[PDB]
Amino acid sequence: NLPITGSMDTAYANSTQEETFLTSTLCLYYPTEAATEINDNSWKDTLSQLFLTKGWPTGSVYFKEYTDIASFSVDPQLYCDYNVVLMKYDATLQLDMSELADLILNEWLCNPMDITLYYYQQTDEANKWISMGSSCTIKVCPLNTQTLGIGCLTTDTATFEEVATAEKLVITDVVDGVNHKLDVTTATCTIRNCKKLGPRENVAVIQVGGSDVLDITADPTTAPQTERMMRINWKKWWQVFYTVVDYVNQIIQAMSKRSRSLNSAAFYYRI
Amino acid sequence: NLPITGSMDTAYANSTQEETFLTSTLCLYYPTEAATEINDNSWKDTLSQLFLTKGWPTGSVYFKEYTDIASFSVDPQLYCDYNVVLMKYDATLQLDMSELADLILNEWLCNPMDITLYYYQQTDEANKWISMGSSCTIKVCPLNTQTLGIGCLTTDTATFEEVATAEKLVITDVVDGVNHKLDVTTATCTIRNCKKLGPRENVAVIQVGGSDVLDITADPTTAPQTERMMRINWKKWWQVFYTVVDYVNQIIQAMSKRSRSLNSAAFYYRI
Amino acid sequence: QNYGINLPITGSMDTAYANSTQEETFLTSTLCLYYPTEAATEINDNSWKDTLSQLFLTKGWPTGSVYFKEYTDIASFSVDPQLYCDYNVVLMKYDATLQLDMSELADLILNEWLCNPMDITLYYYQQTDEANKWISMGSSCTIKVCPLNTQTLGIGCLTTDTATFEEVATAEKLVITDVVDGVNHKLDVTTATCTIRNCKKLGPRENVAVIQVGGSDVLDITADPTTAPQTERMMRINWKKWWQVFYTVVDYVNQIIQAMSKRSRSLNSAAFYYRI
Amino acid sequence: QNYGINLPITGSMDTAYANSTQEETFLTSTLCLYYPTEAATEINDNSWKDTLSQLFLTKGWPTGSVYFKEYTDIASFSVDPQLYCDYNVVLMKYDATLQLDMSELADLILNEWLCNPMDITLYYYQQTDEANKWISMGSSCTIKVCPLNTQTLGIGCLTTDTATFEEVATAEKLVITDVVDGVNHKLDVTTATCTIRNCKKLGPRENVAVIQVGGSDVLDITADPTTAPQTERMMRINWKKWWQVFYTVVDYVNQIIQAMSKRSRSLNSAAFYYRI
Ligand SMILES: *[C@@H]1O[C@H](CO)[C@@H](O)[C@H](O)[C@H]1NC(C)=O
Ligand SMILES: *[C@@H]1O[C@H](CO)[C@@H](O)[C@H](O)[C@H]1NC(C)=O
Ligand SMILES: *[C@@H]1O[C@H](CO)[C@@H](O)[C@H](O)[C@H]1NC(C)=O
Ligand SMILES: *[C@@H]1O[C@H](CO)[C@@H](O)[C@H](O)[C@H]1NC(C)=O
Ligand SMILES: [Ca+2]
Ligand SMILES: [Ca+2]
Ligand SMILES: [Ca+2]
Ligand SMILES: [Ca+2]
Ligand SMILES: [Ca+2]
Ligand SMILES: [Ca+2]
Ligand SMILES: [Ca+2]
Ligand SMILES: [Ca+2]
Ligand SMILES: [Ca+2]
Ligand SMILES: [Ca+2]
Ligand SMILES: [Ca+2]
Ligand SMILES: [Ca+2]
Ligand SMILES: [Ca+2]
Ligand SMILES: [Ca+2]
Ligand SMILES: [Ca+2]
Ligand SMILES: [Ca+2]
Repeated sequence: NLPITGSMDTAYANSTQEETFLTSTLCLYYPTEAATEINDNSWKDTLSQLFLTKGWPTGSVYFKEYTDIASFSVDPQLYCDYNVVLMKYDATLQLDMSELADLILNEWLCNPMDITLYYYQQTDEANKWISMGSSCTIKVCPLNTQTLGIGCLTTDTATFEEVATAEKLVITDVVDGVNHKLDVTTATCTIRNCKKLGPRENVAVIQVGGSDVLDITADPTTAPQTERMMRINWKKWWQVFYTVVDYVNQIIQAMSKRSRSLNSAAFYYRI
Repeated sequence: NLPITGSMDTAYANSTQEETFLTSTLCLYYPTEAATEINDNSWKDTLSQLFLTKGWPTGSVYFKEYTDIASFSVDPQLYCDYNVVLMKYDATLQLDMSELADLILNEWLCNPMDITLYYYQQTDEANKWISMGSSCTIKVCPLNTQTLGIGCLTTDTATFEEVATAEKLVITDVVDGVNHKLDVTTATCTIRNCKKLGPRENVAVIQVGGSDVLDITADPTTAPQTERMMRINWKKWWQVFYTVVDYVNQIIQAMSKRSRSLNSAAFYYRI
Repeated sequence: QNYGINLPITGSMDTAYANSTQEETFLTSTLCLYYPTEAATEINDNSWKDTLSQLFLTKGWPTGSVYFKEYTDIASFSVDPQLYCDYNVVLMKYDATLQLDMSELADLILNEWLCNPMDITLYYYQQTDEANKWISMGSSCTIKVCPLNTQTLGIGCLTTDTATFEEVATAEKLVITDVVDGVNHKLDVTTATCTIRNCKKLGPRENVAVIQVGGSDVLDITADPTTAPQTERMMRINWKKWWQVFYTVVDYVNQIIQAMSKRSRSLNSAAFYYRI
Repeated sequence: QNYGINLPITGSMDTAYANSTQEETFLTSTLCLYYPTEAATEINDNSWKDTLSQLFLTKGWPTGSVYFKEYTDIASFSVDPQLYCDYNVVLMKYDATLQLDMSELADLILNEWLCNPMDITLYYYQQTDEANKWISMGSSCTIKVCPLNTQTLGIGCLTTDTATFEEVATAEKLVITDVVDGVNHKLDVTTATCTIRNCKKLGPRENVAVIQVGGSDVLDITADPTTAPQTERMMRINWKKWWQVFYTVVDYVNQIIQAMSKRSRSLNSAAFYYRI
């Protein structure tokens, strides 16, 4: 990172939309019920040809399927340069979907949390505990300077306070500056101490149906809808995919290249 | 592609090896027999830890396994920024080793061929026909200027001249300027008309045991033996992997980034 | 010398060349020929060494300067090879199945080494630099290594269970183990059957020339995968009979020793310098 | 850096004296004690080596720097001794019946020897100068010699008949033969149980000291009758208990090392002269 000096009289360059469409890849994540309703084995080819009409080279649009929001929330691996997640809306899962967005619309720096030997705390409002697995049931016992527990006994987990049960993904936020003993099913869950660095610009979430319920910020005073959080009413999935294809330029305009240099181990679908 | 003007007094920068390892990744391709002899369920983990001692961050080194040279030759996909292929030497598979090395050490620009409709010819010395699949059998019938076979009958394919039998990968080089009718088992193998653009500088091949027998150029008058074609003597595979880990600095020094802009969206690892 | 080793030597680029010292070199030097037992078997003669001495005399050597050290095979000769003469010419026989052993022997005798004892039963060992290796030789040498970590715990192997260690050498007369540098390794070796030393490669030998009889260029005297230097002291010939090989060696001894340099023979005959 | 050349070194007669290097020498060097088995039996303590190491530590030697090597007796030790430490001290018990054997042992280890092979079958051998000797080692060395004349016929001997050869060694573990220089000799040696080498005495071996435990001064490391030099590395002590001997060795180790110098042939400056 170096200072960048620019002249306000500089001329705008031509549109780079065609070049980025040519040199980038698009990943679409949709629920399995979409494929079920569409009921066509060649719909991937059809959408690829339509995207080609929109400018994307054949083979650069990758279609990925997930069973549901809860299943997809277990270590979501976003591959392409541009990722669009068609997330079905369920009034009962408002938190979970929000968490999923909170997981994929932001960059997270995470380190392992070996709870069974160590005591942990959250240093600042950017710190959270992200737990992912088949079943994440997390109980918390706040502690104090004398190392005793408040309304909890370290020797009896039954007295721990319940913050998660049977979760595929959950973001736990506790009071900062306080040590907590943790009890999570390590067999079916992995908990990580994470810091949200900032927005993840290459991931857009399109909520299919419902209303604006997403809250990607733990602060109760903010519920910001960024340009990467779209929301479309629906009755047929074919119309949903047609509107995704037709307004692909608008969707990618709302997104930007990831720009982060990572330390992780994930594959990517790039050109 | 613009001219670059440089001064012969510009100060050398510091070593980029540390940041290169922290920002790049290493795919190591080994045969199945290597894992069989190692006889450990966690040799990947210890090799990754040793690589970390050598500088690479955890999860950056990828370990891919192939049954043998023939099977690996069937459309090999190279994922990491730096690819090292440990190829065992067999005195009876020199041409197959050479063809694999040619395919993965050079950059190729390929287009499909329709052998059942049109006749084909090779324009210049860089033009070849690469056929790969489960079983490639290619027979050729050179035609004269009256589109009539020479020493072959266009109607009868039994008179055709056999250039490949049951191969999994074969690079066919015929006389340039002559139209050839091709009889290829398209049901089990695909043939593509390709041009050699240049070297793939991100792929190194380490020949385990044997002699210098590789020939990555069809010209009889050249056997280059470039700096990306190493050879070692061995008795045990653990020694081979320890040598690869210890001298990974030299291996990566012998390689450079791919530098080619691709029109194809494939699966890669990139940190 | 020592007190003037770090002193410059200045030469003028017009100093007249001295005459040939080849004749005076042969009259004050000793030549050692190392050949396999099968060479003597195929020759099938008892006075052949005397005839070779007389032929070398025809080539300018005094009687008493050429010596012939027979060795059974490469593997046995690889156990503490001893270099006796001013000039050593080792006739190695090529076998496709013993490429690594040939390379290890050439590495041992074509280079200077500085070795120290390794009491592998008490301490763990590292390899500090790319010039550091572990050279082990004996009747039979099986080496098992367990890399440790910063906490001194084995990686991929239990520090207490040798069965989990990693095999890098099985029943070796000679083996040069190269491990990842900077990592502590617990070792277990058949100490009864072989000795293992921590060795450092100082540089070439310059008085040992290895002639490979038959085969292709397969020797690799450097552990670095991206280098296979073919120095002027590692020669290769094609053969159908051993008398022709010996006649070639005698007739081109001028060329063979022009490719070697005197002053490199150590007081000891060992292929390595040793410090305890 | 300039290894093959002897460059003069100039020094001013008034520069300074650097500080004592004894402490650093003891910290970065290794000491080896060679003693007879009967010493160990008389001491009759299992942990005595540990006690001696502790006592040396009191004198500034880091633990593990001092080594103790056992040898059965003078004759057995004389068979190809291998002194590998930086500093070597050999406690040699005096036997009035083994005066020449002790002299030969000391001459072998207190001097520097450059040895070439000898093939008694092929060649007849001369000794060129006063520094040329024939050193033979083995389980049993029996050397008989027939001096020839200018016509290659024996003098007081027949080359074909070894029974007439003049015996100069019988069942020796080590023997240094000195014969008349400039005379070709035919040698009969028990090659099965003995190897003979044509050796040149280059000079003193600085880093080897011999402490004679017992009788008067009898060692003669010089083949010349007119001189029997007693160098500062040839110590002599009167004894009644081996514990007393070892305590004397430990207490005066400063003086013992002061009487010795780093082996000139074993440090980098010796590179491309003979060894390292
Ligand atoms: C930009 O668009 C204009 C308008 O057609 C065209 O003339 C020009 O070549 C394009 N490229 C650049 C680099 O300005
Ligand atoms: C480069 O290395 C030098 C010396 O190793 C050091 O002073 C300097 O800070 C390093 N970084 C840069 C950017 O020059
Ligand atoms: C060197 O060779 C030349 C010509 O063969 C001869 O005249 C001369 O005496 C020789 N010796 C020396 C010391 O130059
Ligand atoms: C040498 O000895 C003197 C006097 O004891 C001391 O002051 C000095 O630090 C020592 N070291 C050097 C390098 O002179
Ligand atoms: Ca949840
Ligand atoms: Ca409670
Ligand atoms: Ca908090
Ligand atoms: Ca909020
Ligand atoms: Ca093939
Ligand atoms: Ca035909
Ligand atoms: Ca062609
Ligand atoms: Ca070629
Ligand atoms: Ca070997
Ligand atoms: Ca293991
Ligand atoms: Ca190493
Ligand atoms: Ca090499
Ligand atoms: Ca007689
Ligand atoms: Ca004797
Ligand atoms: Ca004499
Ligand atoms: Ca004397």
